[PDB]
Amino acid sequence: LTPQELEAYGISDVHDIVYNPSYDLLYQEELDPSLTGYERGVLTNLGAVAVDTGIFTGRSPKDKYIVRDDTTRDTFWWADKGKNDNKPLSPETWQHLKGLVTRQLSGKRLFVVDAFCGANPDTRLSVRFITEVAWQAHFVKNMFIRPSDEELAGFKPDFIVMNGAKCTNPQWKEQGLNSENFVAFNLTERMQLIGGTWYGSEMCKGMFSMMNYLLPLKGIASMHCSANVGEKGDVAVFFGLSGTGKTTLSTDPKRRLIGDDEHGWDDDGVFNFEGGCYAKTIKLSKEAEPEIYNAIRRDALLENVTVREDGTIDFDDGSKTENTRVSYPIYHIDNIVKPVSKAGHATKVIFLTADAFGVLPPVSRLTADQTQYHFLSGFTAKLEPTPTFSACFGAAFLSLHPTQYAEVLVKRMQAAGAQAYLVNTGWNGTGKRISIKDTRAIIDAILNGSLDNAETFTLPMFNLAIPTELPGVDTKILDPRNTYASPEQWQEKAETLAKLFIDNFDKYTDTPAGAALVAAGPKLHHH
Ligand SMILES: Nc1ncnc2c1ncn2[C@@H]1O[C@H](COP(=O)(O)OP(=O)(O)OP(=O)(O)O)[C@@H](O)[C@H]1O
Ligand SMILES: [Mg+2]
Ligand SMILES: [Mn+2]
Ligand SMILES: [Xe]
Repeated sequence: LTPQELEAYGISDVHDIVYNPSYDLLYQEELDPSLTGYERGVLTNLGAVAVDTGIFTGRSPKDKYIVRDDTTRDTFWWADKGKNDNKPLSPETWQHLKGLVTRQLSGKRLFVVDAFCGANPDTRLSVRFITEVAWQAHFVKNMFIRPSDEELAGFKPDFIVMNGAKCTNPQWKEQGLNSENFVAFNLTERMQLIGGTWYGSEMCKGMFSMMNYLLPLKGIASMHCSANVGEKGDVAVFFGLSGTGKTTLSTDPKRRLIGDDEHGWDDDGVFNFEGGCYAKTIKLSKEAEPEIYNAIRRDALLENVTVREDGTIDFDDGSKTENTRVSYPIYHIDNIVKPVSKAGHATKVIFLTADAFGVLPPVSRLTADQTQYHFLSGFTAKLEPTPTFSACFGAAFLSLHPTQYAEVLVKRMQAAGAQAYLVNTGWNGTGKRISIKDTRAIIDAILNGSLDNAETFTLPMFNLAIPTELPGVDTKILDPRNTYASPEQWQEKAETLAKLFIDNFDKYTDTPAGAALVAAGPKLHHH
């Protein structure tokens, strides 16, 4: 608000302050014909501005650091103490990084965006974002919850995010850091600092990481999931790692969207942390994903897409990155929950995975113990298939130990009588990905209760119950062995994958409860 207020954060000599920039002002800022470099936007024929995020086209987990002090020492899940990105940082080194950012933002025109993280007043964070790049302010205006005029009048930040993308750290070698870039958090000062990377989602996932610290410590599940609700009031959540289908599949014309990536689950039900959605656009098909496509219009913000001279978008071009994205406020989707993005208790819990090994079934109904086993496992794979095991389908954002997320999620699911399903949105023996059309039909059958009491057969080794039939889907692909020339091709790959699961899960077996969950995992006692 005032330059004296900004000085309290360490930022000096600010000549122009743009508080709560409007969408109209951000549009004209991005398209200012005198901008240079990665600040510049271009207007597409869809009416949305597109930007280039620079050398970073994704988050940088290797540059993530958390100050280790008496607030975080005994509560945080530290990288140096299972695998995670919560690397410890000294208070002294933090002060050096803070000097870099605050000096970079001193003497600049700054955008200040006030917003909320969390749909519920009783648990939301009030966050103040400070940046010198208009499209970064636009990103957080889209992705966080935009306060009302009454809420702005009494706004009191709980957390400050200072984005110094244009600065770098010359001392990183002597400070033992990964690179000249940094994404750093201090829970004593309640601040996030960013240097070197311009990428906007460091701010979203920085605050998600903070919600992931606070909410489970007070009994509230904090979840990397999309969520929607049917006309009957039945709520579903969709967990999964990146590219597995949370945004694609939750944006469903038969359902009201609650949110697409970050939710809590408290005594009243499931609630969104965010005010927008962050869709993948590589090979985007208007026919397959019409709601996402039709959200790409003025006030959406396209990232890293190829824009031709005539202003048309080549959505198929990944030569800068396969991670092309668009952010938009959530009301760019027609059928959403409003005026607050929340609903009741989830009764369907769907774990999405993209299995590049071609082993897992398109749909399995999970036992209670299998639900815990596969939630802690957090599997997906990419094309030679390369596995990722990321606890809770989102280990990059966990600030507490994985079992603390599992414990509170189990409590919420048991109290609501929820049923869980494992859905392979990836590959089978055809070497092709299951179609969006078939996957949507599988989701329909989960959501309408088709599968809750359906007859099943059991997949060997993983011991997964698979429905014998499903409306709208070719029965043949329900059994993953059927898309190989022989069940023998499937067995070889299944044993490889089972061994990966078993090795990965070992770390959890030093508690009685974790040891007991081994029996719910894949079983392999030869080779
Ligand atoms: N059968 C399928 N189901 C879901 N998505 C599919 C399928 N086949 C291809 N896709 C594509 O896979 C990608 C799914 O990405 P999506 O944006 O839903 O990931 P996400 O789970 O939301 O990840 P993030 O957490 O990174 O946002 C999209 O590009 C989508 O078009
Ligand atoms: Mg998504
Ligand atoms: Mn995500
Ligand atoms: Xe779980």
